[PDB]
Amino acid sequence: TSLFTTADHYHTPLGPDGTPHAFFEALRDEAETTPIGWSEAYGGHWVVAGYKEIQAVIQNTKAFSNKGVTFPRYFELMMAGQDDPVHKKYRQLVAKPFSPEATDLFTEQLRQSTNDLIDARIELGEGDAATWLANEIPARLTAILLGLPPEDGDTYRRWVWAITHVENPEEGAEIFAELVAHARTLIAERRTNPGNDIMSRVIMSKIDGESLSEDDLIGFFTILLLGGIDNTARFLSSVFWRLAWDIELRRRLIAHPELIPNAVDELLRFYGPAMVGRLVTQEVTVGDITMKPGQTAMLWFPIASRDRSAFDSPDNIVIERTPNRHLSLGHGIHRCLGAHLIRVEARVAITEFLKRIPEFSLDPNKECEWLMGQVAGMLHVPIIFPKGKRLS
Ligand code: HEM
Ligand SMILES: [Cl-]
Repeated sequence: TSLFTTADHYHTPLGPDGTPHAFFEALRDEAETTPIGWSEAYGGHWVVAGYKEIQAVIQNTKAFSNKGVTFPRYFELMMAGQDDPVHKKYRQLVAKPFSPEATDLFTEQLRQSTNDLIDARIELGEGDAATWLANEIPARLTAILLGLPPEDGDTYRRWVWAITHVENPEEGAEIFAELVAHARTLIAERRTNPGNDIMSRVIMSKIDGESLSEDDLIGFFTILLLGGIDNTARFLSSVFWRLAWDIELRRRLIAHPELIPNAVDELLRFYGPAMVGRLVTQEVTVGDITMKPGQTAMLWFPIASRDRSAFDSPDNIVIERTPNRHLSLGHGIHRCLGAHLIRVEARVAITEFLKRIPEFSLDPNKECEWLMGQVAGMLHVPIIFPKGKRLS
């Protein structure tokens, strides 16, 4: 028997600790023999698990297409769901607006908003770190980047959750219509009165004589919400969970805050939420396997992140690991636009949380829960801590 035959990113067996990592470790071991396997799930598809094999797929932009990023398919994501030439036109237009120098101007606002969120429950001595913090931080960050009051993020959070959970397509269309109406109002304001926020920057961007249309700008807003918020939330939730029980990791980050950036990269390797599809467009051989047009290949980044040929001691969080060429933020032409942003955001989140609440643990009377799928990680992380004080 092979673990590939029933591999299913929405149904990953969970271990006693609550995560899929025992299963991932077992699949990584099998991938040393069979780095690309056939799963019978979703009508049949390739599971690409070896690090070299994922790299070979993801570097191939001739035989694979990002029209297949979402799988199963039951609307185009700007850049993430597109191929060249349109992908490249959009990426060039947003490159400088979303540069590290530009997004770094928002760091101190992010730090303030993170402390404001912590204030909400610090006096209570309990909370769900995923619902209270991890889900809220990226949504408030989005609002901050757009020049809006941070609490406007609460609406973004609600939309993203609703869009991804409603069963009725008419209801889904109503929610998406709210989101689009907001984007149009924001765009009109930023066009008439440009500022220094990311939307103003994207509006003014011009490349080879051309600018983004209103539809393209709505698309950009949409991918910030639908491509950024859940990935970040699930990653941060997993990190908060790990810090709640891993007292040795925790004490080291408190004693050596200069190690937090390298630790963020190591936590990305270990808890990276994403698994992404590719549609096969031309016949192509990768290793021992020949893929055929119309098939789907799923890139199981978490397995590649544990490949012993790529990482020594892959099952350990070695916070000093460097370099760290993990695939959790992709690789090549679709590499995460948010890659710098989320590294800074995770540093701030960890730093402020451990500064405000250095003593905490998982709540023994409530359950954690791991969310499976293409964006995976802890969904509920109930913690307890000694009651503390609001900064405001
Ligand atoms: C921890 C949080 C995040 C993770 C793990 C993550 C992961 C990824 C991965 C793996 C890819 C490559 C997809 C592929 O190869 O098809 C990607 C692409 C992308 N991400 Fe992120 N992401 C995160 C946060 C964000 C945020 C906050 C933004 C907002 C800017 C963002 C925007 C994008 C966009 C626009 C792309 C497509 C880029 C392109 O196609 O050129 N992501 N992300
Ligand atoms: Cl910091």
